[PDB]
Amino acid sequence: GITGTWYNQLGSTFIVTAGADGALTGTYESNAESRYVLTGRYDSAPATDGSGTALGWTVAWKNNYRNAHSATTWSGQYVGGAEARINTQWLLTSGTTEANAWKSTLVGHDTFTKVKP
Amino acid sequence: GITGTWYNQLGSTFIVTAGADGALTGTYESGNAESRYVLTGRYDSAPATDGSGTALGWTVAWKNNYRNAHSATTWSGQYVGGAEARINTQWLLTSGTTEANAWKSTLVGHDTFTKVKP
Amino acid sequence: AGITGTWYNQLGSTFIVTAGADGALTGTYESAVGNAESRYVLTGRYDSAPATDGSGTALGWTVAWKNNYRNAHSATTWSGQYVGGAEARINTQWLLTSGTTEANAWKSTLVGHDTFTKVKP
Amino acid sequence: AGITGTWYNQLGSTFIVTAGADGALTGTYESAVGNAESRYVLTGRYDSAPATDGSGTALGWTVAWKNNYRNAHSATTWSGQYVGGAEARINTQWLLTSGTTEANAWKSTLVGHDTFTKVKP
Ligand SMILES: COC(=O)c1cc(C(=O)OC)cc(-c2cc3c(=O)[nH]ccc3o2)c1
Ligand SMILES: COC(=O)c1cc(C(=O)OC)cc(-c2cc3c(=O)[nH]ccc3o2)c1
Ligand SMILES: COC(=O)c1cc(C(=O)OC)cc(-c2cc3c(=O)[nH]ccc3o2)c1
Repeated sequence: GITGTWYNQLGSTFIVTAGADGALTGTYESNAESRYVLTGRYDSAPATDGSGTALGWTVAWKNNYRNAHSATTWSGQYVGGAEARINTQWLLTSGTTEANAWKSTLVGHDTFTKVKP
Repeated sequence: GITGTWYNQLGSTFIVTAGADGALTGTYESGNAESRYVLTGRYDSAPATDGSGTALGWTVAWKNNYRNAHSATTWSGQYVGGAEARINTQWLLTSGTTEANAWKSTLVGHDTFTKVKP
Repeated sequence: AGITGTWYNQLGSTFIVTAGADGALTGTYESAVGNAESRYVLTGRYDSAPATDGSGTALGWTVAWKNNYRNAHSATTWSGQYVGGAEARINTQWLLTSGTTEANAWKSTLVGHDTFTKVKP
Repeated sequence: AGITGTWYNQLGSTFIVTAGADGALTGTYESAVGNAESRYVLTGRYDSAPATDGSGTALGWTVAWKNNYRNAHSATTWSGQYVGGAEARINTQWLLTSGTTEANAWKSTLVGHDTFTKVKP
């Protein structure tokens, strides 16, 4: 149920393949200048008791056109059904000097759906 | 650089390779083979040249051939090179839960990695 | 209109707060989840002179999960901002830390996000 | 309780607190220099009847970054636990939320961690 195209609440798109070995691979777009590689992992044998499927992935914000010197990790769970969702919290760390490291990391949350909001 | 064997402050072992394409690959051990897990992630392969660190992140899903915790951790942070290289991170650990239990699904913390055991 | 009032989060918890002229938040919190029963004391702070450029009003508060009925040996802090409008809202992210031994400290802190409205969802 | 007194974090900040019998935390948060323009009110809560099994004491507090001299339109909450002894510590994680427009709310909140000791670093 994970493989395919997902859309967050703020206009980003997330195209992922969930491989048989637990791999997540794909592209994240916040135009080619805005598309970035993503990789991660998911539980390939989740429980069948109503619990979600744990997963996570990373995007480093560098491509052939731009580089923000930063990276976001999303940690969350996939929930299947008629209104399937991937519910996540995220951390976005920028490369900083030591003096600025205290303010290097933003935190937030993203909800992804199989239909554009 | 990033490629190498790292240890967090609690003794976990992080064996990583940073590839030319921005890929992180390797294994994470939270001393036995039953405790070794696949990791994948990404890093900035062209960092700034002003003294700033190198941003990165990776994920471990806590399933291997021997155990399955139905959970996954992501680490987000930066590599700081120099005399004692370090990777400073903050992490999120999400378990698969029912909807009624989702409010308590995610733990948060911080790990610092060096090339020497604690 | 303003922060003072009774708010409900997406799970039905009840947040009764007064925003004082000196920047103080005081009131009570009743949790719809966890090892909790009845009302708990909260205190916190808010920006009593927010920017005039359309930005929200920053704030934060703490509940220690001890009252006359129960003690969970834990505390939650909510950090967020109030956003005025036709449907006023307080958007927060929270940290819930339990008292633990050192060996268990790595798993002492849960994290999440709560959104509050003056209308109970 | 062991919490009342002056604490110092890893980056020079100084945390001056009174732990009341009812679970109240009150005091002042300032820089290493301690000039008036760096001092802010703090309020929070702690578990006034912690467990007796060697666990820490859960607590939290908030500072809104407004005083009589400046206003950054933001607030920080620290969530953590106090651990007593000859090397007493308060180990925390924190969230710093700035007031923003809706378009910028995704980048409103920083996260980090502070460790406080009874002696200057
Ligand atoms: C223009 O470069 C980008 O596309 C870009 C750049 C940065 C950055 O830190 O640069 C200052 C951050 C993001 C970003 C997206 C995103 C998301 O969708 N959910 C979670 C966080 C998040 O962060 C995207
Ligand atoms: C036997 O299962 C494990 O080895 C295992 C299981 C879980 C789990 O949450 O299972 C529900 C979590 C970890 C783990 C390690 C680790 C770390 O080193 N830094 C950051 C967090 C973290 O989480 C390891
Ligand atoms: C004179 O103003 C200050 O000294 C000052 C101002 C701000 C501010 O305006 O934030 C927008 C923030 C801090 C501060 C300290 C601190 C800390 O110790 N741990 C966690 C974060 C943190 O933030 C100090």
